[PDB]
Amino acid sequence: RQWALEDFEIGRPLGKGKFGNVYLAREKQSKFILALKVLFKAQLEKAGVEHQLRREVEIQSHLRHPNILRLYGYFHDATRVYLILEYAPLGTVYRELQKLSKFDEQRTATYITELANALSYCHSKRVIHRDIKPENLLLGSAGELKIADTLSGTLDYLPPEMIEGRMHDEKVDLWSLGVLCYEFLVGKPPFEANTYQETYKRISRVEFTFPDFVTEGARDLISRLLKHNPSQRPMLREVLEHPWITANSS
Ligand SMILES: COCCOc1ccc(Nc2ncc(Cl)c(NC3CC3)n2)cc1
Repeated sequence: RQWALEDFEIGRPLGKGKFGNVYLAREKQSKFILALKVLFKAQLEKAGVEHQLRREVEIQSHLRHPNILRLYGYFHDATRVYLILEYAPLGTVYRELQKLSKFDEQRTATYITELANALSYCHSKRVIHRDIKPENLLLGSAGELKIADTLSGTLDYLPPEMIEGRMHDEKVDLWSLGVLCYEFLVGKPPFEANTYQETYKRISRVEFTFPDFVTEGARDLISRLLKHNPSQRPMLREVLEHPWITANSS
């Protein structure tokens, strides 16, 4: 079964995004509340992402999980493309991260625990994320996490394998998991530069430092999650189980 724009009431705008926007919405028959993404053809077919759209849509469509934002369906109108998403009633993780300095140890750890379950499961559907970052980590009405998937974007997030030219198997997500578990605890991603240029130089060689206020326990996890050669990085089992993790993961 498919859908149409008239089926929904286009309420208030949630985020003034990239390819268009995302709005609050409700299906009339069902009275079901959700988020709706209006993005134009004339937008994606004008950087080239025309195919790579309908691509990851289905990649997502068959997928279901509690720390993964569901897609409920999709469709197109006169001009544009529409994405019928889960609604995450507590906004972006970013929204929270800015409004606070950083996250307290307990909170960070639970956000990582959840991101494991969701990737550990996601690694068994033969799907990898590249750029999972907190512009798109959302919170459910119970306050817990929900992933919502030379010039490109900031790359504080992509591993050295994604920019040296090397191969990128399924242990990408461990890099990202470290980078984030850092950001959550420190305030900035650990490869912040004001030029793309150092950022590149600083990732390839793994160049970062920890403020005083970081437990040796965190530095321990982060350190062994941020390794140049993907080989030496743990399976996501070792992670969920890691000492510092399960000490304060609510
Ligand atoms: C003081 O600021 C008020 C907070 O405003 C909110 C913004 C966003 C949500 N949740 C939300 N749910 C689902 C999606 Cl798909 C989505 N998309 C995000 C925009 C990319 N955002 C809730 C509240």
